[PDB]
Amino acid sequence: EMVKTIDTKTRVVDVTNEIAKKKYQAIRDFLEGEEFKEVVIFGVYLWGNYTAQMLSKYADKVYLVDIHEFMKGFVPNNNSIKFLNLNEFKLKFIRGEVNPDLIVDLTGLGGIEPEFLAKFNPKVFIVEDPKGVFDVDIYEADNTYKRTAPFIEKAKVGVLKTYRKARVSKTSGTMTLTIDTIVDASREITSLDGVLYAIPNLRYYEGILFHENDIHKFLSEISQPAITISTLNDVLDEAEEILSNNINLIYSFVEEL
Amino acid sequence: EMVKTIDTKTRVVDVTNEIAKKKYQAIRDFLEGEEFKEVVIFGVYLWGNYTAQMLSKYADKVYLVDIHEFMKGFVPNNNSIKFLNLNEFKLKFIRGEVNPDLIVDLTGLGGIEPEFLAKFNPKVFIVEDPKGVFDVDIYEADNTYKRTAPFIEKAKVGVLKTYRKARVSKTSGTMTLTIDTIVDASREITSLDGVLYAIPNLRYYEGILFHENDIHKFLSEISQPAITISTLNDVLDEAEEILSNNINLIYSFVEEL
Ligand SMILES: C[S@@+](CC[C@H](N)C(=O)[O-])C[C@H]1O[C@@H](n2cnc3c(N)ncnc32)[C@H](O)[C@@H]1O
Ligand SMILES: C[S@@+](CC[C@H](N)C(=O)[O-])C[C@H]1O[C@@H](n2cnc3c(N)ncnc32)[C@H](O)[C@@H]1O
Repeated sequence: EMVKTIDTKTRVVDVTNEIAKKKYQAIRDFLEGEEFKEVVIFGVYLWGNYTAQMLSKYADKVYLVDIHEFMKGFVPNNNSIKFLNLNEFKLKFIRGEVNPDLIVDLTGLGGIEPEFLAKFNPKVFIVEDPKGVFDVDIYEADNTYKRTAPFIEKAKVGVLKTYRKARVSKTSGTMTLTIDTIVDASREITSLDGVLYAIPNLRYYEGILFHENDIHKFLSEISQPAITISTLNDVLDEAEEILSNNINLIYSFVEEL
Repeated sequence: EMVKTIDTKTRVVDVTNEIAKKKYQAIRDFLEGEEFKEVVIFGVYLWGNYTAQMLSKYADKVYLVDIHEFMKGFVPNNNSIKFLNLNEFKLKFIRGEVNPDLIVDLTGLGGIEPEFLAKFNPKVFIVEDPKGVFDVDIYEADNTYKRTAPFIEKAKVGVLKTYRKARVSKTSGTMTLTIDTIVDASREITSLDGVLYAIPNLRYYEGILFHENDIHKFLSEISQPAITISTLNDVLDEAEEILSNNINLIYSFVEEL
């Protein structure tokens, strides 16, 4: 065998997990261990469940809310965490059964409405900025700072921003950042001695999830090795190093307003 | 909704076809319309069949030879081309039933042996140089000019070289160039206004072929749209233009020895 085949040990989901950890780490630095009575998180995809699981140790009650009911499949069936679809959450709110002191909005572009958010009175409000590199259309579609507006000078307000250092990503979306990370890594790996080519093992996940509601297929596909390499040399370690370096190019922080 | 999903009309196979056409055009310019009694082409993947069908108009007999029998699946039922595995071809040689005046070697790295080639006496010999940008391991593994050595100054000898302008590719392989073209295109498409991300729809085709022998799955996978785009705006025309521009970076020519 002169030509070999090497799959990275790092999977697509490992990349998404690492990015999710950086994002929550930014939140943890922002909150500084403050405890809450009731947390509401909007948006399960893609790192809403992780956020809920982590904040649950600092909160008596945690609600994870999504406009799509099928997203419940991503929420395991026991913990301080309660999943609700948006309509269920609105109903309980009207009944005065929820009154969160921490609200986290992860819905991004075309997500939750400022009008709805304005009905609440949290101690702390965090919204994830979906924007990435400068882009006229994306900037126009974004209304992040209209979501923060009702809480300014009334609550502790933070805007979560995630970017790639000296690299281009169009959004701060976990999967988008994952895609760009893996694609970039495949290009750098290609340059390694003896490598013939490197394939980024990505699929169109939002068609699978939001148009077929097939979570298990989604989970199966992201469990694939991030990159498959055709090479004359064992470059596995070097490939893992490139993936790790690209992951660490990702920088997440919370801007306080 | 706000976010759209757009597939390119160009499929993966369309890219490979374009590259195959550029490669053959270089061969056709080299051959200058010379006609032959018997053509032997080594290596069907990925553009051996196309070469065979085109040369069939200029030859009384065309043999397409591969070390792998399952490669026969790439040779359609509606042509004059004759497939032989290497052992069958060798057997015909021993019986004195083959004596090609044109030999085309497309096997690339670790391919056909110079010793075996030296057994023949063609009028014209063409070898595809598998190399791309300089790579110490690939350069060492290549023995293109030891394959030409027995035919120098006795026959018309050409070395087919295929490269990417202002880009790095490690080999001249049709699929390799296809992979690099589509990945590069997806990155450039990503930069367009309103585009959120772009996925290159590539698979690990050599696992499907050499280790599942599933040509139908391969053909099915390459018939997929080259790139899937998540975007706020309809950028289909611009995406096809970018894909076309990247394809046109590929340049093929035959160096006469
Ligand atoms: C586009 S994803 C955002 C991804 C996330 N910001 C990240 O970086 O990984 C939006 C998620 O929030 C949910 N969502 C969208 N609109 C919502 C709304 N109005 N209220 C609650 N959830 C919503 C969607 O179902 C989807 O799961
Ligand atoms: C790596 S591919 C070459 C791809 C081609 N040069 C291109 O650019 O598309 C090699 C092909 O030649 C065949 N092959 C490899 N060794 C061979 C040999 N010794 N004799 C005949 N065919 C061979 C393989 O089955 C495979 O189909």
